[PDB]
Amino acid sequence: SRLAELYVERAKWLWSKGDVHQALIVLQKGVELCFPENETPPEGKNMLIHGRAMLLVGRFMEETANFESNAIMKKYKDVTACLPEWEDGHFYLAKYYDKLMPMVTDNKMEKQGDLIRYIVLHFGRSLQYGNQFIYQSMP
Amino acid sequence: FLPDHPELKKIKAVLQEYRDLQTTLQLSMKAIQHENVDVRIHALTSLKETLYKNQEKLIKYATDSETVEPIISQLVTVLLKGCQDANSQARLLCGECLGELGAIDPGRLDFSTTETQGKDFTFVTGVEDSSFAYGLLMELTRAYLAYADNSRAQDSAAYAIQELLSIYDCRHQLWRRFPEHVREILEPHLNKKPIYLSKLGSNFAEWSASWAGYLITKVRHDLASKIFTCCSIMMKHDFKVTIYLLPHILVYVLLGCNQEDQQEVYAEIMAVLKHIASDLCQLSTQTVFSMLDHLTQWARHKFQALTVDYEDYQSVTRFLDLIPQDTLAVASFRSKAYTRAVMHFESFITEKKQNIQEHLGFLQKLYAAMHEPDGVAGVSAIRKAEPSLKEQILEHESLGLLRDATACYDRAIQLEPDQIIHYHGVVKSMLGLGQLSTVITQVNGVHANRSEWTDELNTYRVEAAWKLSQWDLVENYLAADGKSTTWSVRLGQLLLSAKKRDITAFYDSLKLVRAEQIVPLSAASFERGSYQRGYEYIVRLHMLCELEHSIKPLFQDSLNWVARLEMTQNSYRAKEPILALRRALLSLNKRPDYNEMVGECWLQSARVARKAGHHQTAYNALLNAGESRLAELYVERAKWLWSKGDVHQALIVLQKGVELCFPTPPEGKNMLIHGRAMLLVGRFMEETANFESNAIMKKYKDVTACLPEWEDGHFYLAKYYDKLMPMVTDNKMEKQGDLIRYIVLHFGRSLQYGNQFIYQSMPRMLTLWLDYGTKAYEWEKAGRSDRVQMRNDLGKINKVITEHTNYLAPYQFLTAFSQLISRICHSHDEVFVVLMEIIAKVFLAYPQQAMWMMTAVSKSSYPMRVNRCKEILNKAIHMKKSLEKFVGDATRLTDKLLELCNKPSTLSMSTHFKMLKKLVEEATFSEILIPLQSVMIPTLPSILGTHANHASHEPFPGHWAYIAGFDDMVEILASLQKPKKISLKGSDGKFYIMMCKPKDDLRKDCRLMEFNSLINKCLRKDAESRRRELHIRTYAVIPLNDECGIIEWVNNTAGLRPILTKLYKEKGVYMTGKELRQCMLPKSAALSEKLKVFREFLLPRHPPIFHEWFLRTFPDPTSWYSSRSAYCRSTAVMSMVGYILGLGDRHGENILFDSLTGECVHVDFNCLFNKGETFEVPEIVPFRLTHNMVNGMGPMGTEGLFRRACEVTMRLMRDQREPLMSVLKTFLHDPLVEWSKHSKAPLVVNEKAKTHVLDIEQRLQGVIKTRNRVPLSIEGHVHYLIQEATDENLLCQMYLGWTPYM
Amino acid sequence: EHLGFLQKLYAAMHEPDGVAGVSAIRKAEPSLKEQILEHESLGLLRDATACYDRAIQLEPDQIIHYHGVVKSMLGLGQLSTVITQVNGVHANRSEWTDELNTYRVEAAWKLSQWDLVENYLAADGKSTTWSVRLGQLLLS
Ligand SMILES: Nc1ncnc2c1ncn2[C@@H]1O[C@H](COP(=O)(O)OP(=O)(O)OP(O)(O)=S)[C@@H](O)[C@H]1O
Repeated sequence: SRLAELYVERAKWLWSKGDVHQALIVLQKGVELCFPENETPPEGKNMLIHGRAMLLVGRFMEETANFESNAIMKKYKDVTACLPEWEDGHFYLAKYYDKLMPMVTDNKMEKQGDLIRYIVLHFGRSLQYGNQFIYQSMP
Repeated sequence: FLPDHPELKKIKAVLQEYRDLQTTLQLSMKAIQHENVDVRIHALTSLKETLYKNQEKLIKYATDSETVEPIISQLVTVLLKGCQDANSQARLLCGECLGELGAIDPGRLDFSTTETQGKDFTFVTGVEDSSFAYGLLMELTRAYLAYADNSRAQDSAAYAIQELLSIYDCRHQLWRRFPEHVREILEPHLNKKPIYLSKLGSNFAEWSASWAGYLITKVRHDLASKIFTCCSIMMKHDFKVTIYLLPHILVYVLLGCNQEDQQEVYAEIMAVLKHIASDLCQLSTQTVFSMLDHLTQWARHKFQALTVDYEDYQSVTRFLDLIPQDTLAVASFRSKAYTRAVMHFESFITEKKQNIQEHLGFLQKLYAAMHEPDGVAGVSAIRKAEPSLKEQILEHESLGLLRDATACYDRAIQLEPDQIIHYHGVVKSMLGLGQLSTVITQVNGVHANRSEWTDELNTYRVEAAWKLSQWDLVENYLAADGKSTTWSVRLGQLLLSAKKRDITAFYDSLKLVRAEQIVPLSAASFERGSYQRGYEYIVRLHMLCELEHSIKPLFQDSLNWVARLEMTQNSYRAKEPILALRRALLSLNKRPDYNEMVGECWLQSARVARKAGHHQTAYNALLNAGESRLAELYVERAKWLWSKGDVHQALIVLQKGVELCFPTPPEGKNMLIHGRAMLLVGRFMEETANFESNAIMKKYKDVTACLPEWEDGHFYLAKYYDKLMPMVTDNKMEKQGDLIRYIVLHFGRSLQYGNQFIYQSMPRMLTLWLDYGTKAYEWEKAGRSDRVQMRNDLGKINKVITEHTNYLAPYQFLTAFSQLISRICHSHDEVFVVLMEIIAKVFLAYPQQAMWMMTAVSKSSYPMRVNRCKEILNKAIHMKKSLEKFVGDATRLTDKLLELCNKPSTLSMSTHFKMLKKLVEEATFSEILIPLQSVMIPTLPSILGTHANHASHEPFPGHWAYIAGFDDMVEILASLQKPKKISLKGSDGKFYIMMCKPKDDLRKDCRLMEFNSLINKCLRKDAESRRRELHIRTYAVIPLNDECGIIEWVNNTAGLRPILTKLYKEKGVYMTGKELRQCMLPKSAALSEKLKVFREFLLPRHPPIFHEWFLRTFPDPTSWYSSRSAYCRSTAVMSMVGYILGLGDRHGENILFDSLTGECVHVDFNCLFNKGETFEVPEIVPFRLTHNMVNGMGPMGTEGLFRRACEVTMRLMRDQREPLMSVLKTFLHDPLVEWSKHSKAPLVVNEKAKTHVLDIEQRLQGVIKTRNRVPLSIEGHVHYLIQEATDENLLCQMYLGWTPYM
Repeated sequence: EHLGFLQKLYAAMHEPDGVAGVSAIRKAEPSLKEQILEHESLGLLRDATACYDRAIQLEPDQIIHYHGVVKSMLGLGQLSTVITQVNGVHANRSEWTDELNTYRVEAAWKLSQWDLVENYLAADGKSTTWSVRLGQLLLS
């Protein structure tokens, strides 16, 4: 595949390796493999793969000691954009939302809420998109 | 004149007119230098004998301190002057002597002092220069003189000799310039090219003769043409003369060029592109490049001036333009120019913008020539384009990861094979970690194929046979024999010779093996620091010398195989070779005990494997060897596996092994090993909540019981105790000292045995004791609980300290005791004051350490400290009448220093005050070595001897300078509160001006200096740091006054800001200081607006000149690459270490780069934890990264593989977390150091500084900390650090500071 | 005393978990062939390759011992490596050439080369050959 494809899977293998810096280098390489600046793919599966790479990047950001929450949200938005339908993009966004929700609360239940409502809507969309993350989303 | 004497009385008769083992060695070092090469060979034979005579004692001279022995340093000088002989035999004898010496760690070697490669430039414009005329005379001498002996050559030679005699008077200033002697007798006797190389030009000399006729016409000057005509007769007479003539002819061609000659120059480039004779043509192209460099030097002289010369420079530029640097790099790749080729490739990228991928394919070839540790893989990481599968296999080789993917390189060969050699590389992968079974299958596959590589595989099989130690394996070696042998295969042949029992005939074969080593040695000769690069090849030669000793035993100094391995610097690749050599030696021995020894050698290899990781490979190595089982040895193999993974699971297996080992009997080391296993269990206990800390303490007591004597067991127990004591308080504090005292007693026992690790731990333990004493004084003032009860614990601790002191060695305390003393002075005094008196006794032991302490005491009002100094002086008077007198002499020297500090182009302050000059003249003050950062550091106690290694070593060991006084007028650098620098003549007579600047504190710099180079000592120890082979510069400041700190100026120091100003001047681009003022930033600048304005101004302000600066720094293309490597050493991990501290923020003007190799320096980085950054503007990048500076370091790619390696080095520094923690605690601890910026405290502290120490621990963690919430990776952190320097916005946030457009 | 029966018992079980328990249970660590049985329970090819190499270094009297190293080559799954192992094996097994040839034939199935298939096809083995005999049917 011209797209990273199995090489993108190799970046997942790098995640299996567990070295974030190597994984980050792989993530940049994967974006490059679809294009130096790849557009979301016209093929739905290729676009979904690009979204999956964005989800992997969000996991990498969570691994990173320093990450931008807005940047993670933008990657999540891009994943949602590649497939509104795909369960994985919504599920990754829901996981990002939960981390965002603890920060939004800032240790206060009252502070959390508008963000929580957006997260709940994303969780419902993710459950509709796929049942595989749906059981976790339902709890 | 002095020579080794057969008869002692004849030497004695010479000796009385001329006027213990080390002195003999000093005579030997003079002996090693030889007036006559034949005389040197006799000396070399004597030197090899002297080393043998030294025997174990020579090893004892070699080992005594962790710091390399000075006597070894004379020996190290002997190695520099050792096997470098034009005669092969002379070099071989020197090499044999080096083998008896064995291989010093490159990190261990301290000889960076010698000027070595650096020298005043040889190049001169020529013809006007006497040396160019001397060079023509040198060309006339030797082969032209041999040509003069031939009659046909002689008529041309005589005409040239007569022309040379007409050109230059034989006399007598010219005669004084001339070597004369036999040459003077010769002087009296004297009184764009297709045709070139191809066809008639043939092997260079014919081409040169055709070129010379064109050149004489081409040169504008009649005199240059006349010189060319004289050269042309000489060029016909000698091919070597023609080559010398061609560089001069090229300079004449540069001075005047015909348009046809310019086409001929293009033709010569085409001939170089078209290019034995081809190697000579490649050498001729290199000579043409060298002539171009000489032309560039002439162009630089033209550039230095301010017309026609500029037009000539433009014509040279046009010739350079006609040449294509990328084509030259491709020719250079054929040339195997390597770093010189890389510089041409870098020039091509500079010359014309290129696709990064297009540059990358050439770069990948360049990386292979470089043999860089990153190699192709570092280039690949820089590359944005995914590697070709063959390129990826090359990248895997560049990684040299080995292990997994060795098969993958074979798999690419499986998909298609174009090279038998590529298959052979797969076969090397098949050998993997020395696997015999894989080799046997490979050998059968190799046999079915017919290839030169298949024969090489048979040679590899012979190496496997050497591992086998099998007579049948020797028969396979015989099958290899009668076929060309690789040098490793030749080593296998030497093993075959051991089976042969050839003896002296085998030794002659060994001499042939030595000759192959000599070819490596010819590769070894090079610019300074080449020896560290060639040290591994030298180690293979050292292994051959050990094999020769083994051969002598078979035919039948201490030469322990283990001792030789310890002396050698240790690297994971180096260890694997050393283990193979040790295995071979065990294999050669037929002893059953030798077979048990071979298993022990495999175990030693396993310890090397633990250093090399590759734990599965190491387990494979244990399987490959095994037998001679040791319960501790099996446990150690399990422990290395445990460290890689499942350490607790391995520990449970280790406990079962311990049960097998012990039902009793210590059994020597094995009982100590059982204690070590208990220490590993204690680490496991810390790891597991189920493991009980009190139980672990009981285990620690048991480990102490197994060996009372071992320092390590006590030290480990003390470290466990210290963690336990903090845990027992659980932040309770309050009562703590009695528990701390039990931990201190374990630390003291560990200190009494002594350890290299122990000395760092002991300083931390002493610091903890000092903190406890301060706490007790505070408690007594508080009245909290019982002041007396706290005092009683403190008194018991003081009594323990006195007992510890008797065990303690002042040399063993070394630098740490002095650093502790500035922190040590306290208002409470009393028992702490008594501890200070013990510190004073250590101060008495080294005068220089006391002198440094005195200067700090002088700056402080130190009314209590001066009284303590007076008590120390009374102790010094008790120690010697002279010791008290020396302190008075030191005080007088300090007063002279104070006058220099006041500093009321070059100013004659010494002329201005008679007393300061008189004091310098007076010998009454004790002679003082000029302060050095190295001089300040104490010589390390030897790792090999736990106790008294420091005592045998100088507590600090260096040649000691005696002040010669200072010149009456010394030029002083001018600045507000400017430091004034004057140089005292050295006992050596080298003089360095040292300048003390108001608003600069020498003591604060000294505390930074003391932390500095702790890593450098660690780097010499680290294999990776040795692979970097990069020194870390240490600033030295010795000014007693707090207000002014005086540091001798570094030679070749360049301000980064000053260099940038010079670069702007070289560009001729002009930016007004007022124009920079004209650019305006709102204090509340929009972050986007400020960055956008900054970027536009920056791009115009600083097109990068860094690459040009690097080219100026080294003339050689290879030399420039070495300077680039020095730049890679510069900043990088050292910049990262400052970033991890968070303290520095050095001004770009403050930063200094050495002129010869460019080395990064940080000056007056007062801010700690970015206190300065917090003030005013704050800069995100940990280390300033000017874009132009980054581009010059980058060459083709700004990002540095060496910089990535530096981040790994920083991770190694993180690995020594405890040493770093002790240093951080010390910086806060010293009274002279200010945690938060001594009349106030005759006997600073920052709450933020304590938080900063927690931040430093966070830096060791590598956790971002700044990011909200939040998982730390050192490699990711290094990438983040590169990103922080990279961002324009981070530059926008910074105000002033580097203030650099690029 | 029970362990010797147990090692046989573990083999009958053909269960890794039972084998792992036996290894923990034994007072003395398994070595050589006993270590090799432990390696099969461990399931790690690199350890197995080392174990096979160590066993070969002590002695090389077993075609099966060579076969276990070949199994490690199968774990490597590199066609060039598998061929290299096969060539070495054919010379080494003068008594039983091609005993691991069927293993090589499975490698040939991995090779997916008809000519590679032909060399295996030329070889004749009185064995079921497991999947590889099916591969021989695949070969035409
Ligand atoms: N080897 C050296 N030669 C000359 N000046 C030096 C050297 N090392 C440090 N300096 C400092 O250079 C200063 C002269 O001004 P610059 O070269 O612009 O640097 P600076 O920023 O003032 O340097 P500091 O004082 O070290 S922050 C003096 O204040 C010196 O302290």
